[PDB]
Amino acid sequence: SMNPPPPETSNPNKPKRQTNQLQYLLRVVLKTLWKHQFAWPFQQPVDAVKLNLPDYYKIIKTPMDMGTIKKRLENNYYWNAQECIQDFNTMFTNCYIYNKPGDDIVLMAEALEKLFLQKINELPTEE
Ligand SMILES: Cc1[nH]c(-c2cc(N)ccc2Cl)c2c1C(=O)CC=CC2
Repeated sequence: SMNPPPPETSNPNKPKRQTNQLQYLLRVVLKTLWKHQFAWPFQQPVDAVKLNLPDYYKIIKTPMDMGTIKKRLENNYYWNAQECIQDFNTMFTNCYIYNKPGDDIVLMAEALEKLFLQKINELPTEE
């Protein structure tokens, strides 16, 4: 029923790069999803204590959220864009795994994911 420590957003021994694809993931994908009307449940880790969801982290073992993604992009945490894409996809998957189908929270995840796929469809060419 307690909250776990959040996902790591800084690892100085982890090699990093500043690429046009990673810049796109911040300037376009993260910003588009962040300003969305349905973004707010995904802007920070699930607070299982205040939400009284004691089984959330019993079930969700790779928690992920756009607050964590944002910090990772700002801290230049990633080596490539696929890592960051995987974080987004894990956050959507967590929501679909934990919640019942037809829940409003699932509809919010779906709306954000639709936009996500639209932006990733036009990921720029490297270099
Ligand atoms: C992704 C998510 N965000 C949130 C959420 C997270 C914070 N921190 C605040 C308010 C909400 Cl709705 C939830 C969820 C769930 O999946 C579980 C159902 C409701 C809680």
